[PDB]
Amino acid sequence: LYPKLNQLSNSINAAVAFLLEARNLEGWWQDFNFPQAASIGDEWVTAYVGTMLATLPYAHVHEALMQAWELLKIRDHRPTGEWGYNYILCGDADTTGWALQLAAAVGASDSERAQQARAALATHLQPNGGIATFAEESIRAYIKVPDLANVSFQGWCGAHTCVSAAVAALPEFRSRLHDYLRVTQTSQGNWEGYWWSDHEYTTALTAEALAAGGQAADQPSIEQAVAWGLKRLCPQGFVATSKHPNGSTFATAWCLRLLLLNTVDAEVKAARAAAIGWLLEQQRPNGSWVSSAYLRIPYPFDRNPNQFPHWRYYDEIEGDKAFEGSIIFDHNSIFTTATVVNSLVKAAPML
Ligand SMILES: CC(C)=CCC/C(C)=C/CC/C(C)=C/CC/C(C)=C/Cc1cc(C(=O)O)cc(O)c1O
Repeated sequence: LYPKLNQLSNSINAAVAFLLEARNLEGWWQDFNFPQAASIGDEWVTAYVGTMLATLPYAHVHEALMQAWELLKIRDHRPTGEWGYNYILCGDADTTGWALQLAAAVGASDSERAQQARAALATHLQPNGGIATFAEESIRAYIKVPDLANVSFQGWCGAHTCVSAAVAALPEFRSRLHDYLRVTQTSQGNWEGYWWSDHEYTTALTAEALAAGGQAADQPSIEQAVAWGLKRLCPQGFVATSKHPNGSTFATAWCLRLLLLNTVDAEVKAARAAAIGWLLEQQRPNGSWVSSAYLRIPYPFDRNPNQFPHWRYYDEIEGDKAFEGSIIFDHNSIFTTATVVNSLVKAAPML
């Protein structure tokens, strides 16, 4: 089926063109907004989008990633050597983790800044063997809200499965985070993230990290995650959520990445074909995909955001509004598009 492969090419090329044109003056990828507060993310989004595009074999994409890495090196204002949501935010383990994946793609894992950043990641390792997003002193020093002045930050500064999964993509950390990632798997075979509504994100990344480890003992856990991924994907080739009952592009893209970890099962191959089919049909004329990268802001004290039923979408809230207990999305559609195009490139050869 050469027409379906040619459409994947045309779809991927349209998405890459959108992403390259979507960069700002300096050349940053920007997405998400905390209006009249944390403002727009760059360091994080650029680190993620750069890592997503690393799978492309194009020379002009690699040039964009080398510029992305140069822009990150210039962000050297934090004494830890970490990267944050944007300039004004303190360093976090997730951003730093994604920046180190981009570093590896541009052959800069051995660089001074990469070594300093990897060293800083080690401080975020918790007793239970997981990675915490924030150090309490850093995030408290930034936050200047009266309501959250002397509240607990053990939610934001506790070990997170979503961040631990992403950081475990780094070979230096995969072995240390292994045991934490194994015990945090649910009976249904999936994982649950802290900052993300869609479990497919954390499930795909954890399974990929375990797969990269190459340990036979982890294969049953991977196969149980794939089986869960197959249940989540409906016959029409999309992941249905409460928000998007006719399919989330973000969740489906990550589910498609999860299903690449089984390459023998005929039913899994058929599901991937269905997922590619739907994603191709959903792509907008400008090459982007409709924003569905839902980032939630738990209360600083909340360790269990998956047990928080009061989630509201920040932009739909009538009246004066706080970010705590609210969900924000990628308004530029750069985070979503980067996720989808990455999944389509990795999935194309397994048709
Ligand atoms: C971990 C990840 C998925 C990506 C790595 C990048 C991260 C850290 C993504 C998470 C989302 C968060 C919380 C990012 C920091 C920004 C912030 C502390 C937002 C809340 C807030 C701010 C302010 C304020 O700016 O003053 C006032 C608030 O009331 C308020 O809730």
